[PDB]
Amino acid sequence: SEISRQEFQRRRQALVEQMQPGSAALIFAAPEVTRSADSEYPYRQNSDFWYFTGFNEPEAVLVLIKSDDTHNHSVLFNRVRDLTAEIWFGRRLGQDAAPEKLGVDRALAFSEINQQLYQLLNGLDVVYHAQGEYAYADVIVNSALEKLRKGSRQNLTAPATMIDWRPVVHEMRLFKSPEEIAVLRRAGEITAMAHTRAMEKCRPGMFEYHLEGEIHHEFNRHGARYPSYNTIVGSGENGCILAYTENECEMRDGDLVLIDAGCEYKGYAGDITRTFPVNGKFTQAQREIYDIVLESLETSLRLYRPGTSILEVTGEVVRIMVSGLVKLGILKGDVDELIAQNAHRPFFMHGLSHWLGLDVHDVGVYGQDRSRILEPGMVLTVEPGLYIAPDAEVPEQYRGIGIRIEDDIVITETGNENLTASVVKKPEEIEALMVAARKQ
Amino acid sequence: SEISRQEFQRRRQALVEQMQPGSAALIFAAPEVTRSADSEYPYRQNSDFWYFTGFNEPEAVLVLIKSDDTHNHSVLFNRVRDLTAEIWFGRRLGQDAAPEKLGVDRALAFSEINQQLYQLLNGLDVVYHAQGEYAYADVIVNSALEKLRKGSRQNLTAPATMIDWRPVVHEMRLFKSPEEIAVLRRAGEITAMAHTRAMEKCRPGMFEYHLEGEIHHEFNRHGARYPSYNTIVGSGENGCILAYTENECEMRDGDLVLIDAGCEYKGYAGDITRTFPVNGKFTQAQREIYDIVLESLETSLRLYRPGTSILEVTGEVVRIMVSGLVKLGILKGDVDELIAQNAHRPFFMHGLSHWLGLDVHDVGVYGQDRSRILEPGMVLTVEPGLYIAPDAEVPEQYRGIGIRIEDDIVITETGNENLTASVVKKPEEIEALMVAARKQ
Amino acid sequence: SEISRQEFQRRRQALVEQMQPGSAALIFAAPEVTRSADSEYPYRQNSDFWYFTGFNEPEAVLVLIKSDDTHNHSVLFNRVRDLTAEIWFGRRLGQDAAPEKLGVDRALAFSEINQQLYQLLNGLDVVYHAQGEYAYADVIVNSALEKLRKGSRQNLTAPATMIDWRPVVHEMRLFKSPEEIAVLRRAGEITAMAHTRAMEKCRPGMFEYHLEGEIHHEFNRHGARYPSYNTIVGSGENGCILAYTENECEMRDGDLVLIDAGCEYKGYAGDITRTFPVNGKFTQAQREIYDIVLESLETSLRLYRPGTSILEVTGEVVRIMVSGLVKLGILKGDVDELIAQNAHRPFFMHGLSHWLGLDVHDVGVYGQDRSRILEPGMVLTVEPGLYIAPDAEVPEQYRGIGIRIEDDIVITETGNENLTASVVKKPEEIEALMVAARKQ
Amino acid sequence: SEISRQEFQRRRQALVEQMQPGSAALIFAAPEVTRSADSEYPYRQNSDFWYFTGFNEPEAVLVLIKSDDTHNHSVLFNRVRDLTAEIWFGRRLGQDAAPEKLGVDRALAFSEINQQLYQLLNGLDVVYHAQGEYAYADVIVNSALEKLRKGSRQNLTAPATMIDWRPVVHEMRLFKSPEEIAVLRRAGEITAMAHTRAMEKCRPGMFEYHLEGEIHHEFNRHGARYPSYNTIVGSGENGCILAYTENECEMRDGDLVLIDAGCEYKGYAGDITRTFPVNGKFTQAQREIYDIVLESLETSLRLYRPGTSILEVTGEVVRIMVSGLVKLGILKGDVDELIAQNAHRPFFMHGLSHWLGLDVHDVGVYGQDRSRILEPGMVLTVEPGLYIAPDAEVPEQYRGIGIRIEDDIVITETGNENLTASVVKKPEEIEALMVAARKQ
Ligand SMILES: [Cl-]
Ligand SMILES: [Cl-]
Ligand SMILES: [Cl-]
Ligand SMILES: [Cl-]
Ligand SMILES: [Mn+2]
Ligand SMILES: [Mn+2]
Ligand SMILES: [Mn+2]
Ligand SMILES: [Mn+2]
Ligand SMILES: [Mn+2]
Ligand SMILES: [Mn+2]
Ligand SMILES: [Mn+2]
Ligand SMILES: [Mn+2]
Repeated sequence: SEISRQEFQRRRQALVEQMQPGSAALIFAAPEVTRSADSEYPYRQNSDFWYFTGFNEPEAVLVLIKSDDTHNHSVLFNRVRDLTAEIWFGRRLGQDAAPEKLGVDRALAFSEINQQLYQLLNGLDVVYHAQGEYAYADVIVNSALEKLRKGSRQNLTAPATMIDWRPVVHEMRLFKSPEEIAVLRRAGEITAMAHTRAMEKCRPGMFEYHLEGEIHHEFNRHGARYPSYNTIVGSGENGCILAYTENECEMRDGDLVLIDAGCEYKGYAGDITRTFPVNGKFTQAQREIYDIVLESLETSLRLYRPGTSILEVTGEVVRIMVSGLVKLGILKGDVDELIAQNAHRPFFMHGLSHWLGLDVHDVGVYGQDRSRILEPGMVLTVEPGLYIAPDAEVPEQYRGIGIRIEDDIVITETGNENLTASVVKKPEEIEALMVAARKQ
Repeated sequence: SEISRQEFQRRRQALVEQMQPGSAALIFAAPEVTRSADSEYPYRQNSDFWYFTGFNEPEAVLVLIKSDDTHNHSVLFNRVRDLTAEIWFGRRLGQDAAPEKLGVDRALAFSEINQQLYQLLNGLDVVYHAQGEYAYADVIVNSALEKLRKGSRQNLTAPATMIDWRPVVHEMRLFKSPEEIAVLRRAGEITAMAHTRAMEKCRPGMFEYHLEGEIHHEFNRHGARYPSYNTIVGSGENGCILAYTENECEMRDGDLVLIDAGCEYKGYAGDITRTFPVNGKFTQAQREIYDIVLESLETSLRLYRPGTSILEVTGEVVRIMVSGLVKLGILKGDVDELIAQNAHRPFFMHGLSHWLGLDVHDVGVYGQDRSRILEPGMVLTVEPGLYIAPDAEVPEQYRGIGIRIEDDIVITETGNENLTASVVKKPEEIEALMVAARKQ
Repeated sequence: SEISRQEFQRRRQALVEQMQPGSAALIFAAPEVTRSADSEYPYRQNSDFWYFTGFNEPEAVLVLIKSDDTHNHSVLFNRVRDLTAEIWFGRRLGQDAAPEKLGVDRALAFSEINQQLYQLLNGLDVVYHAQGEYAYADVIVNSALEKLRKGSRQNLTAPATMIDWRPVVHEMRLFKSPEEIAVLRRAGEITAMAHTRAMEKCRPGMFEYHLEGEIHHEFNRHGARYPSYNTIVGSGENGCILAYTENECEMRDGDLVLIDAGCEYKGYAGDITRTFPVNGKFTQAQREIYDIVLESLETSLRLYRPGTSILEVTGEVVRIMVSGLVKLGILKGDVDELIAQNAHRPFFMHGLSHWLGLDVHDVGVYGQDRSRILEPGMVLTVEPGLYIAPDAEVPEQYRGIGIRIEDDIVITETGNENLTASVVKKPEEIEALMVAARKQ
Repeated sequence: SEISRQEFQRRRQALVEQMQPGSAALIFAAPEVTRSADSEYPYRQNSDFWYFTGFNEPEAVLVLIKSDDTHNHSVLFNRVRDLTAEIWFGRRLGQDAAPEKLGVDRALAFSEINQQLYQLLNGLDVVYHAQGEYAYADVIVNSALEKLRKGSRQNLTAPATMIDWRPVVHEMRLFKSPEEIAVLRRAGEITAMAHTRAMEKCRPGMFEYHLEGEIHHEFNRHGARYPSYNTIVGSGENGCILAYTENECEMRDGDLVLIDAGCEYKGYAGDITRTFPVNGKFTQAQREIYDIVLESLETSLRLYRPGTSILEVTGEVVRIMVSGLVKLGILKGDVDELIAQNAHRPFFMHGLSHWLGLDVHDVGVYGQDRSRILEPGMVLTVEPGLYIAPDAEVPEQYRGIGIRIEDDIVITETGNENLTASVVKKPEEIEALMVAARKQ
């Protein structure tokens, strides 16, 4: 499953439909990024630029011109063919092949952008530009507008109105096409296979980073070369650090390990968390905390549907958590009073759900306190957790336990589809999986 | 093998020894780097900052103060302990633990750098600063100097002399300690194991990125979490692109595959290239080109020693290459005349050797045309190659062949030590290795 | 004559009337400007900021908030009262007095602008900002918008639409109120008195800068402390340099002197040019060129009216010039063919007319080739000239003659009013004036 | 009196003498400065650039190259000859004429500075640059150094050492040549004539700005076109504001007026303050305060000599002031105790003396608390004052009196020479001068 040229074209047209007549939208590629000295990190295209192109080169700009209500066209600026640059650093699409390959009307050399961009903006009423997204982009746009403003003797005029297209584009990205959902489904499957593998490989004495290695290898074998975010492998007390990425410790017999990892497949993020015993068997204390987090997730998965909200479902989770923590003596008092005091917050301090897509923390308006009403096509995570610090004033057997369990779902007409349920999460199923692996 | 606190301290002292009395050296950490939106790439410390600290956090500055010829001390600015920031994003060293952990005299919060740095520079004659290394660093230094310049009514004075410490520090980095050589030896071993694995795993129909996956997994299992540069897996015509990193193609029965990959182990780079038949058997044409590249490497390995130079050894390689290409009918004419015309350059267009260390293309002065006389402690690669383009005007059977073979060496009193000879390169040994793997 | 608080308020309201509901307009003061080291040039307020405030301090920002179609209000950010700063550098209006003094609703300290501006923009749809006008202003606005964009967890939202208010404001400035015309009339009178004085004071052997001194003293005595642009006193060959401001030469018996000077009175520019003989008597050659320039001006003054254009009147001037130059043998050929070839351009190389107001080259759209149809309330200059270079291929007696004659006019319902006719320009009147002065 | 080409050359050579062998010094011209929209303030050259060139154009850079201890040469970058630019905006020196005119070895177009500067710095050990002086200059220098740093393959090397030449150059400027003293003497005379004129012209009912007009006209007639700083005309309570420049009030019968004004003559500043009765007669209260300030000045003029300091002489002034204020009942208590409490500070809140030269507040190190020992060739002001605020808790008759009296002196072998004593300051002489003028 992938996103095709025709879908990128549909997206461009959908943006154009929303634009004022006599306008242009400017969408800039990500800059290359230094890792150390003359070496660069592996290139990651800007998500919005990718969304409209599927084009994985830097020094590229998509220009959508809406001349009036019926006439519109697209111009791509991108790197020229250059034999020497290509022998050294890789092939470039160039100008000749770009119109057919990407489905744009015209392509020009990026080297000519300052000589050409102002000519494309001349006489328009509106420019759509994500001001502040990239310094190099702001420089180019500001220079073009200045040339126009100062060019009345050459009969040039600048568009007086600049509109940030990010809100419009992010609202588009918030609602996935069936093709996007298919890509995210595959990302979920790939990510789930990696998590199953980590559970089957984990043994006391392995380092946290060893499970990262297994996970990243599994991503790669299915064609997801890169993770969508830095892998978290937090064993023991490290599980109480939310985005622990050091992954530097030897995993101890008797500790839990929390793994938060996701692949990036055709630009889209998977995002799964599983927590499990390093030695394949939950202790009683570990199981007691685990059960509360799992009940929170299972209830959320029953509830998520069009017409509810992340806020509403969070309320149900908070009650489950406070109730369970009271039962274990971690919290003390009346459940309703404790809920009113947000007494869960020392142990569950983050959100239940974030949007998921071309970014792991995907774009799109949540509403105040994540109250926005859910509709079909939205994709989100469900990630309750409980984190009991090593020095927490709680019964001693719970100290240093960090548990999160996270699935990715899509809202459907009739509820939700769980994209990541192919990796187990019921404690008896986790134990059975690990027992079977440990016998090999 | 690693670099210890005491060695980082020795390095700091060695720099101080070279500094003028009444001076301070300022060494800044790398900024964190965005991958997409709110997600960051895995952190990579600045090599020079790492060299003097072994400290892997951003928002840190090492200040070495040489008050006079006997008195000197060190101050680290680094991120404060903060419970909330740490629960979310990871532990921080903080100020209390830094002096003992890192072996610095004093530690202050990075948040106080603008309030404190000018006080440390006040009245000094010289400041050592790598101007232009980082924008955020230049801002801090320039602000401090401005406060001093403009502060005569407060009895403040700025050092009038600013010296770039990069030349001094890079000359230090050019000559490895025995401990650094031990780390590089391990990096070589790890990298060699990964390359052997790639050869043993490679089959027709696998994707180029599959070998990347095997390699990166092997790095990880030995505790080298990250590669030192983006892995190159160039099969068939892709092998003729020097830093081909797309690694997106299905590897064909009958093609060669060129793999250039290296681990980063305790900050240090391995860097190996091996080229081999995807199907385990060189064709005659492939073997003919391979033999020339291998003879070039083997001769270079015999020759490299104190008192010669990369330029001198390159001359020997150029003769081997021109001679071999003439014999195959790829070049035509008198060998000496062809050498004088640099007739090899269409097929061997890069340098034979680069320095190796905390960066894969390591720091240090090469001399004009890489003529600097070699001395013990220098570490460098040896990477001859021949690249015959698909459209080259040569006998047809050689078109589309890209071959490079690369080892990492250290110059010793008596010649050189090859750090990467534990992965095979003789064609009969490559074939035997692959035959044995293909039978499993 | 001046502009009052109530008029500044009317202007603010007129802008608000043009703004979208749910918007704010941001108008920034000019920065102070270094002359040398710690000394500054005399402060000149930004013309647009002045237009809406009559407030002559730096570090001030006018914010007009249009909450909806009936509700709007104004906030001024300006420097706080500060005893010490004021003892040293002068009084400040401060926050307490500003609402009554300026007629704004609220005033806040400029020091609080970053803490307050984002709160004023929060939830609005549109921000009107002159992007690129001042770096310090862009920094403030961009920072506020960034806080809002990144503040969804604090329920903050940024206006997505940014509109340059310069086109709207400059169209306002293009049409003068009766009060503005009264101020410009006084500027014209003051400027004319200064030019009359220069003619009456000029003698051979005086330096060009001496006439500048007389002019600037005359401006000052009528309460126009500063010129509206750098005074030009170009005698002899210097008159052929359009904006010659060196004014460093001894004025020679037998040369003409061209004086282009104007006062700045209550923010508004006068702009007069007169050219006259240094010794009080035009030579025949000088008179021959002068007559052509004067006929050009006199004809233009008869013609300028609503319904014509600067382009149309320029056409008449070009014919007068080509005809006269042909008669003197400076141009050769058929007048109509010469006009078609723009053969006047070596001798008359600038525009006939520019808008006049708070800037000498005032704001406002001219139309292609200054073709915009004139309407009552527009104020413009009329400044034909002929400049015959020292090395021009023309009859020798004309070489080194530079003549311009310039008046300021306002377009009225019935034609135009000349604001600067109280300084003579007929050659016999110039001679009579100078003869009378030279007898004293 | 002026500074000649040969003196500018001597200065360049004196700097070169102080430079390390294998170095270059870069001295940049001031940028042009916007007044409003497309109009600029009258150009003021950077004082340090002027000091080494006497060249009054922007877009110019002086490069002094010290190849070794015997060989050195100079290169000027400056604007090219351009017929069109010159017809419009004025003549340019250009490259052909610059070597002879300025006495530099070579001249190149400013447009070529980025193509040429790095070539001049290549292989040098040291660059002298005033970092942070001008943004445009920093950009040029940083770009050149970057080209060199990154150009090892082209055999380029950057100087590692950057030295701020400002301390060396400012120490040069601190000690005036006899020719500089002659120029400053003329500036003093011109400034004194202007102050005498202001006293002779002043009448009740004139505006403060009228005296500014008289002063500026007097500067101009002697060939000092511009003031060295913004003229202060502070009548009545305005005299209690130190740098009151509004000069907007009608001068009242019975008030004092304080005038602080100085010309700029050949780059050098005059700086005189005189305070006098608007109506020509000091009141008793006014005279009582005046006498203390005058005694302070007269004593300082007797004392200033080589071997004392501004700090030492200030001590004498403070005693005079405290003693006088006690006698009038403005201060109460023991004089020595009051001195120890710095009880004068509410009434005399600024320094007695600043250096004077190419800047009114001239460059040069003062020492802690202006304790530097004075030597021949130093030029400084002497400017005691007393400022009794309108609301001061003092006998009512002294409220609202602001008095300063300021002369410019040069330290000589035998004491000092007063450059500004040709304008009167004894109260009886001021009265006599004004009485005589008021009778005309
Ligand atoms: Cl390009
Ligand atoms: Cl901090
Ligand atoms: Cl303020
Ligand atoms: Cl130029
Ligand atoms: Mn998540
Ligand atoms: Mn997650
Ligand atoms: Mn290499
Ligand atoms: Mn390599
Ligand atoms: Mn004009
Ligand atoms: Mn004019
Ligand atoms: Mn002074
Ligand atoms: Mn003064």
